[PDB]
Amino acid sequence: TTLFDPIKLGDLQLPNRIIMAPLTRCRADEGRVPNALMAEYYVQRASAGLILSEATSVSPMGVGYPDTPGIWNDEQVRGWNNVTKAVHAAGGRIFLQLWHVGRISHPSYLNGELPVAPSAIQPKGHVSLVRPLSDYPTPRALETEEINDIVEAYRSGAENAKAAGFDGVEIHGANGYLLDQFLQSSTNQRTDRYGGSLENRARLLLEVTDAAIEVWGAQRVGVHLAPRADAHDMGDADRAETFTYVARELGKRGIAFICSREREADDSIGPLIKEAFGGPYIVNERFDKASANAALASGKADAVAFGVPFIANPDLPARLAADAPLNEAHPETFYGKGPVGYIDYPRLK
Ligand SMILES: Cc1cc2nc3c(=O)[nH]c(=O)nc-3n(C[C@H](O)[C@H](O)[C@H](O)COP(=O)(O)O)c2cc1C
Ligand SMILES: Cc1c([N+](=O)[O-])cc([N+](=O)[O-])cc1[N+](=O)[O-]
Repeated sequence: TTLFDPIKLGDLQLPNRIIMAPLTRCRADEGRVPNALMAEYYVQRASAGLILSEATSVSPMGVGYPDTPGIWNDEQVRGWNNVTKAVHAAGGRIFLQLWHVGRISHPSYLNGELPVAPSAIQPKGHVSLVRPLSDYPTPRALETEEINDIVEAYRSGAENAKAAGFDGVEIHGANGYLLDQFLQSSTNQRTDRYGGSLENRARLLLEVTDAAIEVWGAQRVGVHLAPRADAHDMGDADRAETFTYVARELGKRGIAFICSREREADDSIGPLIKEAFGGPYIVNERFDKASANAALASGKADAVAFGVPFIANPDLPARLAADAPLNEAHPETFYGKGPVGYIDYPRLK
């Protein structure tokens, strides 16, 4: 098996195993509405076996960055429908990544309200993008009832993604955002049904997954994880146990795939997660053609997602096939505004 062999995820046939990683780019129209510029960008990248969209918030309280899209209202649905129709016409496939940032936010995005979290524990560091440099606030710990409200926002978001014509949804369970905050012991000190045991810590992620399953069928739902707990001030007392429990429970549900941001190192727990899960495993983080092909050949992965190389190379799959040079990425325009550093990276000539 190589990167260029087709794979099925659930009942969706992909033409290759080169996956476009979910990538926040901050190019939405005011009101967090997907636009034609975004449609152009995704169309350019439609040769990907599957596109995982930029993280897309399921509610106004789940945003923490400027100009990132939502999926909670009809205006946003209409904007996304233009994106998915264009991707499909270009021969591509796309899942919407469902997001809630939890504590990783700032009151300026929330009309002065505090970000919400399982527990009132301030994340270290400064809010990205916000200027002047600001610390994160201490978040407000959610009431039990409010957590059910959040599950409903994910359910509605999943319904809205289906109306918008996506091929599936991926649950953002990674990178220190809301679901990951509940999952890990350092950030969750709750004593209701949503904290205080592994079963309880994983509960929110699984309730959101089950809601998505009702809308989509599990074989059109994926989950994103960050098992090294290395972004946004995370930390868990037994991550081998935590993430394999999640993997087992997701596998019981027959979900389409797990995609983990976890570069290869001796402490990679990906193999434990893959085995517990039993379904297609998508590795990610610092992979190149050679190491991706090596992981496929060794059975450590079923597909490989590429982030930065897809930012800079719309025709990444053709470039990989040809062992062609790759465009250099410009991190100064990963975020920010407009077409420069977004739709102006060239295709092979
Ligand atoms: C600019 C940028 C935006 C990203 N946005 C997201 C995101 O919205 N959701 C997510 O799960 N990961 C996001 N990531 C992480 C990437 O999906 C990926 O895990 C990371 O870039 C490592 O893979 P790579 O070495 O192939 O780039 C982002 C990364 C970058 C650089
Ligand atoms: C490293 C990282 C993030 N971070 O700053 O800790 C955040 C991401 N995100 O989803 O916004 C993604 C990241 N990543 O995969 O490299």
